Amino acid sequence: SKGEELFTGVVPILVELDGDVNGHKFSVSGEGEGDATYGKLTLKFICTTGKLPVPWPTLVTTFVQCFSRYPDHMKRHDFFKSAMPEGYVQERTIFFKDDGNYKTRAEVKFEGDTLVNRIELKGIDFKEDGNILGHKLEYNYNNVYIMANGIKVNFKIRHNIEDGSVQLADHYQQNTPIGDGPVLLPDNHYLSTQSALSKDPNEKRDHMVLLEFVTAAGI
Repeated sequence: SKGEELFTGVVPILVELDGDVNGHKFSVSGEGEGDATYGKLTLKFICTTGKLPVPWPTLVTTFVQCFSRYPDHMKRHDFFKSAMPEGYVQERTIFFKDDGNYKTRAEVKFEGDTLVNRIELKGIDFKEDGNILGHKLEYNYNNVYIMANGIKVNFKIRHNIEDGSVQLADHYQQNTPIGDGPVLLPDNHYLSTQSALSKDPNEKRDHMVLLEFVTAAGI
């Protein structure tokens, strides 16, 4: 694919999000780089408006699956890179069990040699004293199913609650190409991810450091 050659080396990434959750408005800027040869992402996000009004882990999936490692034998199934450089639209609803939902709209595309993820997030029906607005989620993280001029993606995330329980986040996702060029429509398969969240000990702003590795599988 067209797109694939754009990802054979290290690519700079920018993430810009504007959010409103139950009327709590916020913005986040992220920077880092991706190396799809290793399925590797390294990013730092900063809440530029002050304190983030939701837990950082709940925004990880919102904050560039074009950096997934597709094994050679699965190359023909990589939608994400095939849409580049003109990019794709990514929309989700994320349903937090017994709490509210996020709806997101994003565009991911190249701006010059940099891969950019621009997002608008809207959250409604959260509980004031629930796990999200009450900041009861641990600062940690624990398959992503893809089907077929775009893709549909579905998966569950389990966020750890500070009492030892879990807060389920059911994800429903759709992606479509922004340009006219042909894209690769995949056979059913999944992505296997692992994420690690940390803090920069010299950073005083509200922030998250994210290290992720993602590999496509299932074929």
